[PDB]
Amino acid sequence: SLVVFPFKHEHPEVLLHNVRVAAAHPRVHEVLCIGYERDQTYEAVERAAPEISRATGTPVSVRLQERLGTLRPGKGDGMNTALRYFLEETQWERIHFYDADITSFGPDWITKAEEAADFGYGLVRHYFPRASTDAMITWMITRTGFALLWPHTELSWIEQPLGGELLMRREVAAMLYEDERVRRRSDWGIDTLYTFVTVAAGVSIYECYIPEGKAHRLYGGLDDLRTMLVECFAAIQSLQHEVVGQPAIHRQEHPHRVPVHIAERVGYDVEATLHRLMQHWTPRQVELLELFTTPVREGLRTCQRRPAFNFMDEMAWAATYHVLLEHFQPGDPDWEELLFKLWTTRVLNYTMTVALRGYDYAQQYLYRMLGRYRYQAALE
Ligand SMILES: Nc1nc2c(ncn2[C@@H]2O[C@H](COP(=O)(O)OP(=O)(O)O)[C@@H](O)[C@H]2O)c(=O)[nH]1
Ligand SMILES: [Cl-]
Ligand SMILES: [Mg+2]
Repeated sequence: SLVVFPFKHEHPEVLLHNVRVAAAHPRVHEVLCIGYERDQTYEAVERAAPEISRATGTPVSVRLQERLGTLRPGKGDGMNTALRYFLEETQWERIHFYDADITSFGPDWITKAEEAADFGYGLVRHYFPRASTDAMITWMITRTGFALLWPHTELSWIEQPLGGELLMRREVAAMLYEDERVRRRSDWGIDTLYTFVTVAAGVSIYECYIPEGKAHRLYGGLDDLRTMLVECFAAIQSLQHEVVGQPAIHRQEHPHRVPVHIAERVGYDVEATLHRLMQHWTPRQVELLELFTTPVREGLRTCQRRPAFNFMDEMAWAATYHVLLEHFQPGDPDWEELLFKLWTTRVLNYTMTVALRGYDYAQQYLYRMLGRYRYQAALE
């Protein structure tokens, strides 16, 4: 099988460790790195490569991402080109993707995915314990959108639909390559597209639980996620009219108790986030708010003078979400900035009224939120 590591600016020592772990595994036929550009990281990998190819007997290739879609060129081009390499230049049955910056990686990850495919699954996704203030795009954008748009489907039940640790069978890789909406999705929206399309195609899905957890970057304010946010939301919005034709077998390994060191992390700088909410305003943003419900309109306007976010509760976010589905314009800086601030207030509301009540309370809240959104969407 093919194990792929997409990379951009990673410390190279860490990546090559994972490549070496992957190269040593008995069920791996070939490791492949797919890079952003020929940079400091890329060269270091190209050099270290054929040494590991012979020390383990497994072919390790480096290659550059090919421009395959119509959007900012990012992770999506990277994964879509690995898809092309996999399908056009190898005969392997299965392809793994793992993020290049994992520090807790080991052979079990590959073993567990492989064995679940043996069992008959077409797609295996890995999922991880997360802190209560992590994954706010996952929860407030992707899972929320899936739930409001396709409440009867398996979409909103996928644990980590932005997750880049997965395994596909060859015909799943092929079905996704042949898909226009997917090929197009060159930016951060790629994971959303893989998730939506594998589910809508009735691929059978298993989710393995990785107790180690995954290690996330040091955080400032939420603005470190602004681009991801805009792109993840545009992906959902671009699918809003699609129909999901058929059901899917979907099963998930029972999760362990969250490790204490993961429960006890804080995901982002609150002070910086509150500050950033008062910046980058334009009169056009003020006027664009006229499209939103009165409490959201006056709440966000208040942020010009002091931080406000009590108003952005669950119902207010659902109403806000529908307005954005209809009126948000990808690439319009004022829409991107409003999206970003609206979401910030949602994250802050959740953090102070829910996460602050404790880990268990927050988990329970997030699943119940999805359930209320689904029930509401099915009513309309
Ligand atoms: N080829 C390619 N890989 C990327 C790009 N952007 C991110 N990656 C890789 O995709 C993975 C996720 O990136 P990262 O910044 O760690 O995102 P996060 O883990 O979701 O916070 C890492 O393995 C990155 O090296 C890109 O534009 N092209
Ligand atoms: Cl996320
Ligand atoms: Mg990461």
